[PDB]
Order: sequence, then structure tokens, then C-alpha cells
Amino acid sequence: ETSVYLSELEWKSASTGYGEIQKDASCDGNTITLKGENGEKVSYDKGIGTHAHSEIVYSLEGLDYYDYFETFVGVDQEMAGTVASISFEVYLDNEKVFDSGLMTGDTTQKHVKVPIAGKNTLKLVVKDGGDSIGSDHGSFGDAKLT
Ligand SMILES: [Ca+2]
Repeated sequence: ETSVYLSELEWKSASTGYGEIQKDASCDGNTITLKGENGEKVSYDKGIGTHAHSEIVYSLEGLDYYDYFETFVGVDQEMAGTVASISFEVYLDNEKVFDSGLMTGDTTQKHVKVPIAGKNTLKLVVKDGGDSIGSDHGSFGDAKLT
């Protein structure tokens, strides 16, 4: 495969603040949507939908073929207009490689492209923005190894 969506992979472990970690859907089971730079929604066919506090861990064993982990991140726009407040962190082995800082409902999505050469484990974290988990629907749009 020229690219492998995370939603094709099985995780080593996964926690979430609500429900199921959803493959190719938001945590509420909708098409994943994030806030675009034009103010409008951007919809994603593939991705991972979860809820703060969430930690999802993937082994990269047998996936050393790929150069980058790539995803868009943001508050899932099913929660536009709410108190949603989260941050995204990405780890490769035991170091943080991406940190969005605080993102609320109207915060434009961010793109992640981090190199995975020589790494064995990819960990995705969605934190609760320092308040509560209320409305903390965080989605990884187009999340993939490529
Ligand atoms: Ca929050």
C-alpha cells in the first residue's frame, strides 16, 4: 500500500473519554469534519474520531516502509458552537513530535507531518484543554502513514 490509513490498523491500546474510538467517523459517528481556513467545514472520508482524554498507541513494526505520519487535527465540527477545548499531541517512541496547543471549536485545523524513520511506536493524545472533557470531540482527518 502506497499509504496506510490508521483506520486500517489495529492499535496496541486505546482510551477515550466517551464511547468508541471511531474508524473513519467522528466520536459521534458522523463524517469527520474540521474547521477550514476559509471558515467552512472540511470533511474527511478517512480518519480517527475520539474524545479527550484519549491515548491511542500504534505499533509501527512491519510498517517501516513509510516516511511520514500525516493527519489534520482539530475539534470535530459536530461540536461547533460548544465549549470544546482540546489539544493534540503526537509521540514517536518516547518523545513528543507534535503539539497543537489549545484548540477550540473555531480554531482552524492543523496539519501534522512528522518523520517516522527508525521509530517503533506512534502515540496519539487528545487532552482536555485544561477545563473539562465537555464537548472535547477531537478528530484526526486523513490520518495515515505515507
Ligand atoms: Ca475541554
